[PDB]
Amino acid sequence: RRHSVMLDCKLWKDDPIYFFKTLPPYISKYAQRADDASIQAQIDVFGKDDVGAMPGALGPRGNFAAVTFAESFPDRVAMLAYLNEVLSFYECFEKQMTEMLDATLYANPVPKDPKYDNPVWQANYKNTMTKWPKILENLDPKLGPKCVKSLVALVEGTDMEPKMAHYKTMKEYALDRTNYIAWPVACDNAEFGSQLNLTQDQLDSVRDIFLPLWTHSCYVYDYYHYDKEAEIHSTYGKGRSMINSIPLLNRLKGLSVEEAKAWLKQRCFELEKEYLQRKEDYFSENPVEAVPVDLRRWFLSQEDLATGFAIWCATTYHNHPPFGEGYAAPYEKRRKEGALWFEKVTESDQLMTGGFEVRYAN
Repeated sequence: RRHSVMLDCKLWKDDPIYFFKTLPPYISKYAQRADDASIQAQIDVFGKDDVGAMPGALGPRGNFAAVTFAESFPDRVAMLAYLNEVLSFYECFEKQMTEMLDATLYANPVPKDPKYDNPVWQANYKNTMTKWPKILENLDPKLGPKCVKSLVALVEGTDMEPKMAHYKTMKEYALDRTNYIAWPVACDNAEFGSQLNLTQDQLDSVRDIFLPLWTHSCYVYDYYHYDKEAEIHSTYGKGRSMINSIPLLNRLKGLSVEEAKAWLKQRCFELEKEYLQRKEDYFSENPVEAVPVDLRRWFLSQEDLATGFAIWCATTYHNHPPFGEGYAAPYEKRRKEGALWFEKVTESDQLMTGGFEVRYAN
């Protein structure tokens, strides 16, 4: 039973851009805290006069964290919005993050936009990547470290670029792509936000139920991020193979880009149906009234992750115009409402002026 979340407003029902037919997206009651924490992250990296230099988690139909971790406690929803805003800057500060996690990058570095070789932004990123893990591990000493070790395990993970020309099935592609978009971290975040007490055995017991939803999320990300990935690969370097299901679908099935997008959309409808089948089989073998409460909450968290990511990918400034500039209007509207932000990430030991909220407003 949901304790911190509501159904998104019919900004999704029968909308063709939304790749679910049954599952509804949900949003935190504390979405404003999510957006405030994202603004704070933006200032902590770029500075208050360059908010939106790179688009992160914000979106017209809800913050990434506000919809994907909709059932999280308010402090934790702010924490997750901040950290995911900072992680959206990976493709600009890869080196600074590998150095700040003290992790060796065995994959070749992703293409870097030259407009982000700003040493003051790289230093700010290093300071931010020092601060947020201590605040995270202090909010939850048990689940907090899980996220950073999963982040380190992803940074030292397999490289997908040499594999793109050799995948023989979309299934293998997707099983690598989940890691590329850091869904281990997304699921650690979901467990952290709802403060769930789950054993490794329980998570393992339902990993196969949830696999279709993770595959769904990779396909929907590919669908809506292809255009920016194609503009990145058409300008700074083709010596890198594009990591996306769409070129692979061209190679394996002879599909144009439009036909590949249609394939992805229908595949995610099928994947919703498949997850629903697997879930009903699980809950008939283990009836819902006798399943531990935290496992039922975990089902809620996974459905939130999938539906929120789907509605976010179709609308967010991370994949659609006006990209970073879409940050300017909400920012100014929270500035006029009197919300106060730290100008430097070193100014305070806390995430935000109000701790996890903001001061002088809401």
